[PDB]
Amino acid sequence: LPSFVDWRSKGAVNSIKNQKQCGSCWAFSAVAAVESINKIRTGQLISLSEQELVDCDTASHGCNGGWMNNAFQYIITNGGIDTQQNYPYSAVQGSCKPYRLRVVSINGFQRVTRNNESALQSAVASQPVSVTVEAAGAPFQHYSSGIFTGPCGTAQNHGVVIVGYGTQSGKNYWIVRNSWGQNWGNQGYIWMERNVASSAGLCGIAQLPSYPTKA
Repeated sequence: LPSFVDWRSKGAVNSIKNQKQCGSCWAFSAVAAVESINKIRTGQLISLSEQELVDCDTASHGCNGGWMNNAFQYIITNGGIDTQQNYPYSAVQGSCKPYRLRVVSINGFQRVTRNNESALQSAVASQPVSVTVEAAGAPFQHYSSGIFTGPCGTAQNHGVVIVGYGTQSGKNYWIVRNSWGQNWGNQGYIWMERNVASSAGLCGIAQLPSYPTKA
């Protein structure tokens, strides 16, 4: 099991995006994970449409929230998802485009053992993983750089993606991709302490991990 993993260095992670004024974190987290597994399996990194999920996943709640697993289920049932180029992000729920295309598809999704950072590390070593984090706190929102150590709660009020992990001067960390643009955190990313005392993980990051599968 690698001691260091960073999917960004393997060309499997897209440029940072911005969800803006829409409660679509669930869609951004799910899409990022899908974009990555597609690259890992097919060799091509394609930017996919978060907007399609906001408009077409009727099991989710548009800009009022949703869940990454709902998103994976939609992509599977729909037979795929369109590109960002053909179905651009508008940050508001609109009509689900009737003639959208199914460019990238997935075969299913796996739910990682809950509240177990070791199990989560194993999953991240294979591909980026979608997770929830408590991100309403001042410490988290004003994060600029370095390894974030809290404080924060465990509410599942935000969805992000873990794109790597490692250790720096004795401190274990997770590399987390946020969807608040490049002007937030460290060029859009946040390094969060890993292997903390609480089984739920820092800010509850280990509570509900899942990732898409593609044979």
